Amino acid sequence: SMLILTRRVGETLMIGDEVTVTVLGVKGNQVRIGVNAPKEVSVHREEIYQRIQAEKSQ
Amino acid sequence: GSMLILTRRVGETLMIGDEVTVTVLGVKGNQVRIGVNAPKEVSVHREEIYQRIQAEK
Repeated sequence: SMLILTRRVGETLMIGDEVTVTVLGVKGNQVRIGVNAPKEVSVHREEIYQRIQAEKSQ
Repeated sequence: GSMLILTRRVGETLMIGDEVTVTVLGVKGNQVRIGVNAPKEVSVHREEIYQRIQAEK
């Protein structure tokens, strides 16, 4: 299920025990986001993530 | 930990690990509507709310 909420610029969301996702700013329909996560946790834009999955399948 | 700064337009998504996704659902002024997909056992908290909970022990 998808958790849907609101975050204003400057506000943060905590995922799990070590990850944070912060809205750093908004420009039209563009959102500048800051993700802080432990070294072991990878963070990728979806377009990159998809290619990674496709290449891990070989 | 490390910091990653990126841009996501409404409708775009980012992945954290292999089980979590964050999607920008909309923008109204300075507020952003966000959709988060995570496994049942992964807590999702608004930082300012979690801090209050922590404070009240």
